[PDB]
Amino acid sequence: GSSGSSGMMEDDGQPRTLYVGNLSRDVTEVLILQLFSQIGPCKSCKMITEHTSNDPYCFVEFYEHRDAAAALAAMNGRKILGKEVKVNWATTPSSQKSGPSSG
Repeated sequence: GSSGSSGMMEDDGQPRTLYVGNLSRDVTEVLILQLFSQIGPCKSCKMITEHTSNDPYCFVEFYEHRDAAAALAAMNGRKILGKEVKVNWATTPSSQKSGPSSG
């Protein structure tokens, strides 16, 4: 019911996966884990280079949300190998409940 009141937040499942894009052809799975490791523990990293047209991309999963968020912002548009890498929250359709906002 569209109204103006204090928002609410329920416990569903904090995100622990981030999408890394704009990675240099020199960047590797081990390299990423090294930089991200400095911030927090990395559960697993999968570098995908299926798309050649555009720069490659890799996924970084952390043990906790605090680490993923910290590494995400720290790595978010960070300079690596002379190439700025973009890091954002890897969203998934898994979730059923959907309710965007309006601006």
